[PDB]
Amino acid sequence: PELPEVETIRRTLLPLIVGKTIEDVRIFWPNIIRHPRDSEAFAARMIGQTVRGLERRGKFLKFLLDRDALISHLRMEGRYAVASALEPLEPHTHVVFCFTDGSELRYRDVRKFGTMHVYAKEEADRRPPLAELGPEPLSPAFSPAVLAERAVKTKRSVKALLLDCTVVAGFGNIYVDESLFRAGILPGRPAASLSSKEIERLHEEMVATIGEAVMQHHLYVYGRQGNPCKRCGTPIEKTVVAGRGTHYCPRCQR
DNA sequence: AGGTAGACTTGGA
DNA sequence: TCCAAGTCTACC
Ligand SMILES: [Zn+2]
Repeated sequence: PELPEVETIRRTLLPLIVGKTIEDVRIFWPNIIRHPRDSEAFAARMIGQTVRGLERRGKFLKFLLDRDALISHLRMEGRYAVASALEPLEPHTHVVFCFTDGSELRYRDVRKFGTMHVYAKEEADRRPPLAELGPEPLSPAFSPAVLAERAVKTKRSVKALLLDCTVVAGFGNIYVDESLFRAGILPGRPAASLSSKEIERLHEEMVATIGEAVMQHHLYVYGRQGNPCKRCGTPIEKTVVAGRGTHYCPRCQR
């Protein structure tokens, strides 16, 4: 899920787990756990702790327990579910948090591509993967000035810049190409080649692209190669930029 | 030492 | 055979 969806998940999941106490943690794929290194340590430390809160930082969810914080990333195909321990698990379930009330918080992922890290609460923010995370795109902390500073300072493409989690949090391949199209900027453009007016415009479309998503479908370019541009009719093209598939309209973007 | 490549994972083109 | 995805860690 994208940032707006992770926020919806945060809001939806919280009341379903707040106040519950962990009685067991079952792990069917140890490598999902990145910290501590031993998945058995991860499981052991969480038992006995009660869920007190749930926050979001970019696309990461931060589950707040008594002493610890669980940092989890679903990436694109991961998903959570709260259900009864009495029912069979869904296919591809990799980690299950069992509560004392017989309910469970479950992480499933056909791609088995998610990650989890646990640290004492006070340390979470200064350790990977939250360390270095850029400002929230819908916050005052993400401004044209911030964007310009990073832009006129690197030799990378504007796309490579926007994909950088340390620049601003939350922009993956899709919102990057969409934002660039809406700002009228070619993705292969050097970040430094951007004029002041362009930076300002890009900041604006990034915020809109992020906010509009949540308080395919509605896509201008991503995955639409060979189809007419919805604004000018020119066929959308696809190329490789910053090592990623990149979609853009050669007429609308310059 | 910014910046790029590798590693992670596996259903499908 | 190889691409997709997001974000780390490994090194020119
Ligand atoms: Zn166009």
